[PDB]
Amino acid sequence: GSHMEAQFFTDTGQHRDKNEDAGGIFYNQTNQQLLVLCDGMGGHKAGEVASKFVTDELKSRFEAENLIEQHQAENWLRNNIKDINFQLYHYAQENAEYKGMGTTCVCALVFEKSVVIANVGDSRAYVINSRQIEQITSDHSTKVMGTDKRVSPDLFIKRLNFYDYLLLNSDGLTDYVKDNEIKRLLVKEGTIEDHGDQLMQLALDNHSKDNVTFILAAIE
Ligand SMILES: [Mg+2]
Ligand SMILES: [Mg+2]
Ligand SMILES: [Mg+2]
Repeated sequence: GSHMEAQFFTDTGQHRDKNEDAGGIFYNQTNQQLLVLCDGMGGHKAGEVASKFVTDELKSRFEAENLIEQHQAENWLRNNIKDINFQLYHYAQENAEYKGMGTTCVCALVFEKSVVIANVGDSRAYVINSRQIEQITSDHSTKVMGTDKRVSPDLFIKRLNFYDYLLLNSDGLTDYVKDNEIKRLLVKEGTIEDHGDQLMQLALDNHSKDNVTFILAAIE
């Protein structure tokens, strides 16, 4: 039943026709929480097919699980990301309008005092408090799911103590909003919707040329 107060935000942006970002907040049979964010691309403008494909697979597989304790989480994420990459790759190869499509994926399994994060691509995971903002993941840039039948995701475990927020985001945010801008926005008093709306408007005010998507989660 480990979960944070969290919300998913996305915007096509003022310089894009479609939204090829995807993601969500999902719950398994014991109401554990999984945060998922995907930045799609490629194919004949089929980026949204890839990002939604991975998001839907993670949701379906997670909702089918009973209990994933912290010591099982790295292997669960790693093996399921590998399997989803395999499925997406061959799906793309079997459809001429999809061939070449792929997507980033950053996702987080939530536990009591920790989070387990898997990452493929240049979407990001951050933890933030009043004095620092730490990018947990490392941009693979760009390796994405679905363009090869093999993938090697990075796995991270981060203790949530003494941090205030967990942030997952596509590059539409951090390509145009600096880390310190994000941290100083979050140090203010306000709800998740307060910070989420302000952070989206800030990305738009910086004239992001990309889809902008993020999950903001409050750490107790
Ligand atoms: Mg994209
Ligand atoms: Mg990028
Ligand atoms: Mg992007």
